[PDB]
Amino acid sequence: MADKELKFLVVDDFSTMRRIVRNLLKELGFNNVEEAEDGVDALNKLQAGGYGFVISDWDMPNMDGLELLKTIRADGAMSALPVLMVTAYAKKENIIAAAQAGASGYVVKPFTAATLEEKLNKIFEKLGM
Ligand SMILES: [Mn+2]
Repeated sequence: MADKELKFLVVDDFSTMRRIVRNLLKELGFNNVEEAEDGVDALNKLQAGGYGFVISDWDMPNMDGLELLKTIRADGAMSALPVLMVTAYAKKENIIAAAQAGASGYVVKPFTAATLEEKLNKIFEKLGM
């Protein structure tokens, strides 16, 4: 995947968390990044079009990560959009629920740039990108 201009949507209800992920993406060479504060805000941005990757926190108010993921997967236009779920604590049940709903990957924060880069690269490879 050589498109460093792949457009990311970073979804988290904590501004600091969104800024962390944006800064790690910047470090890796991904500068085309937008932010959303919950699942509905995210869906509104996604319908504007152009997005290539979603990094979403699991626990958000109003519409959480799992529901956002399900909505994306049920959307004809965005059904195959890569979605990487972020959580503070890995739980078997959550990982399985996310997988059943079509998550592309799942990562525990806090994470480093190297860790994020590995998650991304493994998803690109899994998806044939
Ligand atoms: Mn949260």
